Amino acid sequence: FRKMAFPSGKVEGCMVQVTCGTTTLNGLWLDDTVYCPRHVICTAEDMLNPNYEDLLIRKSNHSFLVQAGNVQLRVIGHSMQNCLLRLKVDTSNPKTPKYKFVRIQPGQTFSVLACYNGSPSGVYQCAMRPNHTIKGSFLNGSCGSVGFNIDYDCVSFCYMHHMELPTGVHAGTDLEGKFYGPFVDRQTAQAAGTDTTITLNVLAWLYAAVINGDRWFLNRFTTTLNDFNLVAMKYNYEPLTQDHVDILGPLSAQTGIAVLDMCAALKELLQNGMNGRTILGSTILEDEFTPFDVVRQCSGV
Amino acid sequence: SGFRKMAFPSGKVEGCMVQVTCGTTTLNGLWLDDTVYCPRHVICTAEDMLNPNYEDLLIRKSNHSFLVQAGNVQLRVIGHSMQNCLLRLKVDTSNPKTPKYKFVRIQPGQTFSVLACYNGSPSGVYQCAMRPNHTIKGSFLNGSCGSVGFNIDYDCVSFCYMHHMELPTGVHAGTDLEGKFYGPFVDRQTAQAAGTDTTITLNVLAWLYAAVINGDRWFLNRFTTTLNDFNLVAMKYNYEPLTQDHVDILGPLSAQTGIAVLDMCAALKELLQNGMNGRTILGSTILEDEFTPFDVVRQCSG
Repeated sequence: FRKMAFPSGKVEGCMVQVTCGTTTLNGLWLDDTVYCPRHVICTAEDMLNPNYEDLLIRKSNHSFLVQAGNVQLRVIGHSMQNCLLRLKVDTSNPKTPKYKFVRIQPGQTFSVLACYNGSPSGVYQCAMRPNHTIKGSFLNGSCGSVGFNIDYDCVSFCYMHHMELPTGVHAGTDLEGKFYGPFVDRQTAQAAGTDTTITLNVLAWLYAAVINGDRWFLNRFTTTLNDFNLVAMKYNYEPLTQDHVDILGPLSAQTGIAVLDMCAALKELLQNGMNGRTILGSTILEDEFTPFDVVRQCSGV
Repeated sequence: SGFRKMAFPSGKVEGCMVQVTCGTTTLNGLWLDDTVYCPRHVICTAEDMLNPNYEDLLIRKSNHSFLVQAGNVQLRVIGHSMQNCLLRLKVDTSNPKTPKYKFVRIQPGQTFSVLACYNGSPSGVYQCAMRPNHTIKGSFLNGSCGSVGFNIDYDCVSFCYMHHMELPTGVHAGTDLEGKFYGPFVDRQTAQAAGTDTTITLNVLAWLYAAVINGDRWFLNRFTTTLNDFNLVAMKYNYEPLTQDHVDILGPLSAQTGIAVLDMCAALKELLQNGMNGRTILGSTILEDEFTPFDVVRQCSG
């Protein structure tokens, strides 16, 4: 059961390279606006304690060079929106797909189109961690790469990369320039807090297993929500809330397995392990597939 | 930082996918310039698939027998022909989204990206490796007949695989873009034994190098080994024999890291003999074999 990324073409046609002085990163070109991390105007030293409004004042439209493939896009306006720099260009992107900007919740997944200087390099699937960071792969020059989900013909952009954290983990913002987590675009001592396993997703994944005929772990018992959390939280799992139970409703109905009964199976797996067995071919409980990813991938259409 | 299984951006291939229908059978086709490529078994009903004679089946069709659609728009077929296990359909219009491309046949162990499609529409992309036994793992190849596998070098798409069959016993089988099957499989719905599979040693060693350039290093040790002695151990764990050619391939990664290939083989030998003791590497609890040395150099350098 592979984790798949969404087809990246629609986002590929929106990536450009933005350069301010000696700094270069990626930008997202939708209609006549290019969005990129505001720190593109910062040098490393400015990162110590930047006065963005002040730094942006000393910049003019000509301060930004925007390249779309072999084409230089003329910048005719700039401004800041939270942690994002917005650059108006004289040409509306002919490849602009139907889109939306959305702020994702911890635990939810999305695809990331890793780019290097405006040029798409690879695509992978990942999840927003409960601690608000993402475990990804961003080499030199990937800042500005974006995360997204596609629904039908609509691209829902939900993430833009800004920083690498001491852990080698990453931090960034939604497309309104608002950081996920307490993080900030400047050099501070900030670090990711302890993370937990995304219980909602592990349960989703166990439903996926059952849907695919791998069900040796099911049992004849059930559990109270509170009794489940009492055990699971001991194994560093996120507490399961009533809202999470409701979110698993469709999967519960499709399989005829009440959520608390699936919780009893999970409790047993955590307390007794798998005993050499595997689930969906895995020897480990997967936590980066959401209930929606399962429905999407098992109900295809 | 971080290390993820990464697929190539799929847009260049998305712009080439179409739907091909014959009678009541529909699957995906690849449209480049004025030609559409698809599995020849598009001409077969499920019953034909029990023991088809493609010659016989094909001579019974005409250009009008094929309905190809790009989205909801029909592309008129003006010619057809069979090339090994592929059906080639000439259409009256050219695909302006055709990228610079090449058709290549890869060797077992190599990786590529597959754009899973259904009825000619892009569904998802994933990275995989051609197993030593020529099958490919991925419950996701189900119903995606005609979906293709590829790698991208700069602006050039190197197509290397077309999905054809679901192998009763799991895994899927397919062909290169010349219509030649990978493996001892055939274009027919019969039980076909998939040879024994092995772990791709060359790739595991590349992945351990990845862990080292990424700061993992607990698995290293002070020993070394001869290639010969390494194989005597690895081959007991169902690992592919390692050759000097494979060791030479690891040279660059060895140069980076400053860890000799055979010393890394010595680390692996220990890993196979004493398991990982609950510890992890690059976040995984098992030795990963679907990243080639090239993949590693690509994701770890630039």
